Amino acid sequence: MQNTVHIDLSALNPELVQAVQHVVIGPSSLIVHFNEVIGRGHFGCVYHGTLLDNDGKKIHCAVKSLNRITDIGEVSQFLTEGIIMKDFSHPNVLSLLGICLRSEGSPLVVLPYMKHGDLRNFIRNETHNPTVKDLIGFGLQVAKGMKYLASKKFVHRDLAARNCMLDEKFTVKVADFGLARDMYDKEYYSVHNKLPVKWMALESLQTQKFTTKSDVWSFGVLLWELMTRGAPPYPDVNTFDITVYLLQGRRLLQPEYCPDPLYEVMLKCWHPKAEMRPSFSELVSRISAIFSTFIGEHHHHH
Ligand SMILES: O=c1c2cc(CS(=O)(=O)NCc3ccccn3)ccc2ccc2ncc(-c3cnn(C4CCNCC4)c3)cc12
Repeated sequence: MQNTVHIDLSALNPELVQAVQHVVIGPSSLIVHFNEVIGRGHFGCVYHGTLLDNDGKKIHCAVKSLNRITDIGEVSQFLTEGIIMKDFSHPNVLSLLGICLRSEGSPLVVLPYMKHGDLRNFIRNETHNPTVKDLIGFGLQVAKGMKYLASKKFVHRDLAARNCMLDEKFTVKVADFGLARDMYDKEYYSVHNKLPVKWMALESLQTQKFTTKSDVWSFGVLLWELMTRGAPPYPDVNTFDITVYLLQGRRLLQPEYCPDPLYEVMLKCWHPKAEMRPSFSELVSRISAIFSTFIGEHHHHH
C-alpha cells in the first residue's frame, strides 16, 4: 500500500536532502488532521495540522502532502516546493515552518495557517465584499511580496490570486511555490522537465523561458483578478488561442469599477517587450501612490 512507500534519500540531489534536514520536523512534534482538507497545491491536498514548538506550545499550521508517490522525480519536485521557501522572511510571502519525513509514507511540507484562506475565494465572497481601496491595498501587498522574491533572484512562474493567502490580520501572502525556481546568476529559468497559460507572459508562452519580467506580466493578471473580484481571465478565449490573441496586441479589458490609473499599471505589466515592463520596486511605488490618492472606504492594513 501507499502507506508503506519508502523514499530513498540517496536518490535525491544531496543539496536538496541537506536543505530538507536543515528544516526537519520530528514526527512526534506534528499532528496532521488528515480528516480536515483545507486546500490543494500542485502535488496534493492541504490539511489542518498542529505543531508542538520547543516549549510544548500548540501552533496551528497547514500541511501539504504528496498525493502520488510512484517516482523519485515527483518526490524531488514536491520537496523543492517546501525547500525554495526556507529562507523567506517577509510580511507578504508565506514562511516555511518545516518538513516532516518518517520511514514510510508521504513527506509533509508544514506552513503557517492562513485564517481567511485564499485571496481568490476571499474577494469572490459576498459577505467579505472588499471595497475598491481594500482591493488596491491587497494588490500593493502582493507587489511588496514580489519585490522581495525578485530581490532573492527567484522566479515564481505561477503568480495568481488563487496562490495568495490572507492571515488573521488580513496580511496577503504569496503562498504557493509549487512552480518557483531559483534563477542563481542566470536571470531566467527555462523548462527542462501545470503551466498557467492565462497568467503567462507572451515570451514564456513562445519560448518557455521565465524571468522576473514574466512574473511582472502575471502580477498584472493578478491585479485584474482583484479589480474584477475574482473573475476568470479571457473566459471567451481558449487556452490554445491565448498566444495568438496576445500577439495581436489584445489584452484583458478594464474592469468596471477599476480606477483608470490602476488599469494603466496593468497595461504596463503586459508590454510585449519584457524590458519595457516596470520592476516590482516601481510597481510598489506606483500602486502605493494610487492607494494613497484613492479616497474611499477601506478596512485593512496594507
Ligand atoms: O491550503 C492552504 C494553503 C494552500 C496552498 C496552495 S494555494 O491554495 O496557495 N494554490 C492553489 C492551487 C495550487 C496548485 C494547483 C491548484 N491550486 C499554499 C499554502 C497554504 C497554506 C496555509 C493555508 N492556511 C489556511 C487555509 C484555509 C482554508 N480554508 N480556510 C478558512 C476555513 C473556514 N472558512 C473560510 C476559509 C483557511 C488554507 C491553506
